[PDB]
Amino acid sequence: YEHVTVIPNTVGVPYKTLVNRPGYSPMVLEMELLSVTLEPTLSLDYITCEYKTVIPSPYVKCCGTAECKDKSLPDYSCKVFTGVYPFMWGGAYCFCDTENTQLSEAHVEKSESCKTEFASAYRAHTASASAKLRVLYQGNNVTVSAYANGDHAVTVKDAKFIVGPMSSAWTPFDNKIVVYKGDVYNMDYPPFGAGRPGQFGDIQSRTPESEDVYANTQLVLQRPSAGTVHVPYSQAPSGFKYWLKERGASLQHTAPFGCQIATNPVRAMNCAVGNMPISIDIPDAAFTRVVDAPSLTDMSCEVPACTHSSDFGGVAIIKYAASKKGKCAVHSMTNAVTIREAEIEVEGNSQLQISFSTALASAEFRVQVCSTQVHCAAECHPPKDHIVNYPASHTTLGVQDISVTAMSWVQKITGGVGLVVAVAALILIVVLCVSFSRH
Amino acid sequence: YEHVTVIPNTVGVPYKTLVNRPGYSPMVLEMELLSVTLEPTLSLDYITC
Ligand SMILES: *[C@H]1O[C@H](CO[C@@H]2O[C@@H](C)[C@@H](O)[C@@H](O)[C@@H]2O)[C@@H](O[C@@H]2O[C@H](CO)[C@@H](O[C@@H]3O[C@H](CO)[C@@H](O)[C@H](O)[C@@H]3O)[C@H](O)[C@H]2NC(C)=O)[C@H](O)[C@H]1NC(C)=O
Repeated sequence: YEHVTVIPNTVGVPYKTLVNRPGYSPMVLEMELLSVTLEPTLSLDYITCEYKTVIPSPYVKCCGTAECKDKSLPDYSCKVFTGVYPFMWGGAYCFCDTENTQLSEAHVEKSESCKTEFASAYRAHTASASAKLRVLYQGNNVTVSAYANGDHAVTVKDAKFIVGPMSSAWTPFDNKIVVYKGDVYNMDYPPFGAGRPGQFGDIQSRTPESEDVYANTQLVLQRPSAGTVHVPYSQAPSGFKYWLKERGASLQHTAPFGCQIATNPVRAMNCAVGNMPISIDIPDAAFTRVVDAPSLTDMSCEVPACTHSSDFGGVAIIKYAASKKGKCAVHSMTNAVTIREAEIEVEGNSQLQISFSTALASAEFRVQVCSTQVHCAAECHPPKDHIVNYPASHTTLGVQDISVTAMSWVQKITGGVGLVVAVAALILIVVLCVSFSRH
Repeated sequence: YEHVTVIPNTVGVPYKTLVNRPGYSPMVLEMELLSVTLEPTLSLDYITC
């Protein structure tokens, strides 16, 4: 028997689905998502890291003039400064006083740290969805790990589980992401080869080990101070270091829908988005015939207490007369009320206790136990606590669900006015009919 | 659960208050004043003898 149901993509919240195969006793499966992972396919555009500026010992050409040469190094700059009169600890370096030039050159290289400290600029593509589901089957809860793509069926305990596709293609990751370590950021990083000084991407390489380096640091060489051999320059500070200080919050802290973000691989986990279709192939051996199953009669329901606490704050006691010893599935006939127990044991004439959770001030629901339905009703109180550390076990209330006492007041007032109108309408109709008749 | 009730200041007479907390069986507490003391703050003016 192939059973197809849809559950919310909320993780850590169990949902009950009723399996109804005609001729067989109803069965209830409890399914809970333990983990949902969206893993984007990534393509690396480039690596951003701190740059180092390399400045070879300056060449001082004494009693003559130096010349520049053009090199292909990533951000090479070279200039000749005339009129230099450098001194060393032991005195003047050059014999000539004015016929002396200094050849200063510099270039930018990726630092030695770029193999460890770097940020990777990735392009994100359609994610592969995966999920871990806990299913309570035949009284035994089995963990199923499968891809949420409507394919890649996984069979456990001779039952085939197909999960997905996801009802939503939403992902916390944009087309362009940057990964530093455990922190993933959504930013429109610049094109490769088009980085800007002082900003993220000022120095770029395709891979950490690549020798192909782009750099735009505005490395302008300046004239040395008199009497010295130092090589001054004006260069924008690494945009990587600036970025590290100005990163802001990562997606782990900013993502919508409570998504958890992790790296290695990049993952979005437990996003409360949309829902997940599930199809279960249940073997015939898993079903008990209606004639073989216990049958209940003379059922009645009472509710000693109810609080709409969102934590199974209601308890119902149901009296029954069982035809024989055995087990019965239990299912709520309304979304308004969620019952914690999926199955109970029934023995002769006795009573069963089940817990339930509802948002309703007045709990009006029907409970089906192995094909026999009993109507339950209760007045539910509000909780005293304002805040809890767990998601509601029940669904939303809606406008259609109002307390019985309030409903009575609404009908009394509505009927009161409606009756006055009906009377006034009748009076006018009678007068019009009489006025019409007379001529 | 905070329960607020009021009893007479009469001493030696037990009073019963019902603590009705929905979801739990009703609890009844019996309270009796054994002693009530009003101790005035005094400032000595003088001694007569
Ligand atoms: C199969 O397992 C599920 C889930 O239980 C979780 O996973 C297990 C492998 C263990 O690691 C558990 O520790 C873990 O919670 C069972 O459902 C859950 O069972 C636990 C108890 O094992 C319930 O928690 C208890 O709740 C009572 C309430 O009064 C507390 O007093 C206890 O201290 C404890 O917290 C938990 O509520 C329940 N889940 C739900 C939604 O009710 C499941 O019963 C089990 N099935 C079988 C056949 O083993």
